[PDB]
Amino acid sequence: DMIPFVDLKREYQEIKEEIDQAIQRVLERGWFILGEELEAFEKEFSSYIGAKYGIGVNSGSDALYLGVKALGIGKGDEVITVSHTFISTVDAIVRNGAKPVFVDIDPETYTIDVSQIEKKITERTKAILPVHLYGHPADMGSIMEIGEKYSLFVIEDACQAHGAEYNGKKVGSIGDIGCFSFYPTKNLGAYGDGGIVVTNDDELANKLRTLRNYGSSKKYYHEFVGVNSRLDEIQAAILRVKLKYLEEWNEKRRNIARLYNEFLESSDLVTPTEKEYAKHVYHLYVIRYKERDKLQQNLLKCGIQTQIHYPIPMHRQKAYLELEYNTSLPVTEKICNEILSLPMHPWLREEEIRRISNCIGEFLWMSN
Amino acid sequence: DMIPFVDLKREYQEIKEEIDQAIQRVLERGWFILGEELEAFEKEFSSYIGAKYGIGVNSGSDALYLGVKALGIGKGDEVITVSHTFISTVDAIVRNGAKPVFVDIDPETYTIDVSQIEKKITERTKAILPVHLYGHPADMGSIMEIGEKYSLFVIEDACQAHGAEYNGKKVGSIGDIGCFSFYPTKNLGAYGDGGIVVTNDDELANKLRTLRNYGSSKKYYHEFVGVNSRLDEIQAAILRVKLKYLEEWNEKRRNIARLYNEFLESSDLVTPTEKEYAKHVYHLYVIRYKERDKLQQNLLKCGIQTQIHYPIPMHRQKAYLELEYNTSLPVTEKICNEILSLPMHPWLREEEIRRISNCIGEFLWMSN
Ligand SMILES: [Ca+2]
Repeated sequence: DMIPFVDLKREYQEIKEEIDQAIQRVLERGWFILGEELEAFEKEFSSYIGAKYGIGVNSGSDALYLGVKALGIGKGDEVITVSHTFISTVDAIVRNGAKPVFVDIDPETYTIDVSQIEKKITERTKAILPVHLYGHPADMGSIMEIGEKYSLFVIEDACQAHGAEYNGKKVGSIGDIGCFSFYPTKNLGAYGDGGIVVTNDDELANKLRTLRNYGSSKKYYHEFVGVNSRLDEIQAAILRVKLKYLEEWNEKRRNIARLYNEFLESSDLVTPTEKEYAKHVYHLYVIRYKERDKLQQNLLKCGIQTQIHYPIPMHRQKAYLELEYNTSLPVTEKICNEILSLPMHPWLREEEIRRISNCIGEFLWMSN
Repeated sequence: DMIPFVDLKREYQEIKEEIDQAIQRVLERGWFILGEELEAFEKEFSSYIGAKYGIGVNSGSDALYLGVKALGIGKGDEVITVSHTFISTVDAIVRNGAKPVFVDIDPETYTIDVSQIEKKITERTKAILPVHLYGHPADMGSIMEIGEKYSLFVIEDACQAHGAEYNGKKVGSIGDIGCFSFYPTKNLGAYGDGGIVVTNDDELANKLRTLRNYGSSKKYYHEFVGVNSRLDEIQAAILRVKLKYLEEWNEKRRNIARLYNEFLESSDLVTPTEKEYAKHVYHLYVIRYKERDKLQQNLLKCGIQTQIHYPIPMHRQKAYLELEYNTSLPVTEKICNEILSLPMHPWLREEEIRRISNCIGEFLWMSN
């Protein structure tokens, strides 16, 4: 009777026969690492995004970390990014020995405020790392203008944005590299950890294939210090099945967002925006409210689970307090106190959306 | 007609029903990350080794890397280890900012020469990292005496040695931590990447669980810069099945080694040794021969696949030539030119070992 924030059981039941067939093929072949399923998924996913090359890795975290590393970013370099993002966006910078320089967000889109990027550029800047947060693209026209003018790499964190578009172009295909997660709750999810880097640069693609394979480019050789970060054959096989459903499942998410907007736009809750330049894929459906703690408790009393993405922004996290530059991010700090994520996934039932709307309506009545 | 180096298809067919049931349980549960299969596998595997705690991670490479990190080893520190080992043993040290200090091997066991450790200790030394190479234990009594005398951590690289014993104690249970790989060809192999750290220290176990989970100990917090390095529920479930067979499969490997020794000990090939203190589990069956490349070519003509573990020792790799590694390790340098790994896995037939023997005998005739 509780409405959980996610329920991956529903997905498996919808595609059980195709998933079981894919897994069985890999077990029968006895080839689990760096095989034909991974090569085919890399080709299929890169073709879907409109990039020449795909390089499957163990996680979105590693896609970002290895992408920063392959671009030669490290000690003495700066990367401009947001504080309003998941951990791994900033760890990708710090683990390479570079330093983040934070920019505030646009309060409408929850993405990097492109009017505040240029004032952060120094002689040490090497890249801009925009985040397509919640499934909405960052304003990539302004970001690419700045990257061209200042000769900076553009690294897209598309981990929440599989299939999102900026002026009709798939996010992840615009910057030098695009990074995605296949964590199981992502819009395209594996049944374990996974991720990918996409690029049009063959030399960068080759460097990423060496780095992910213990820093070995040919059998017996160790050209530089690398990692073990590979997308398993079994997960690649699962992802080839699910990729064929991704456009359908994103349309389901967008239809749920349309229904929530019908019930909530008129309400005191600030509903998420889709800009004219955007195709939003609603990895998360995020509202803002002055009393979001009171609203979260009331939704739970109605049997509805919610989450916050994320209540402590990265510039306030213990991991970074000593190493980070001094920064002022008033919009990020205010937003993180006001946001709440409502249930959002392709398998939410009619009985769920109207029930969530009715709970919010009754709450706002009793509050006013 | 070919005798391949490993046969993962034959493994799967032996335990297919149990494996398929384990995978189906995980898919039906819809819980893929940090679940009950991982918790149960960690308890089962740590109990098997004789350690209090198990921390499943994505790879042996990460078990070593995170183990070094959790012990506080980093910039300004030295770790004494071997050059005759896999890449990831040494990358674990360098990725943390510490410097490896190499010592030579014993030509009989291919493991660290314990008589050469003490002279390399400095004020910077924090640990010794012995490797239980090919499934034979290092001389752990000597290593633990040096660790006690000089107050050094001992980190066991047990990635090739699941179930091996040193004076009746399982390797991995002796040092401060034990690190294992579940790469598919290991004696206990997953169907994708996996690994584990074992330890008796509850504080170290807790730090490892934080580091592997994006450096997050509790929801919404990032206390430390960490990684995403987790053993997937599906792989934990598979490994719980295979762990019940590990002792039986290691006994099959030991019986194959006994048969190779009968055919080859009196031959010009140097056969592997088991010291009185050792239970060798033969992850690899490694011989020495003066013209091992010509032997490898002739075995391939007979349809027999062989491998070399490893022809370029770590002190001669490009990754660590670029830092000043003019280290002089004459045993390592000689045996890397002479070693060859013969087929070794639990499914080889006695008459396949006779075919391999016949090919070697005909080659030795034609060479002499
Ligand atoms: Ca993995």
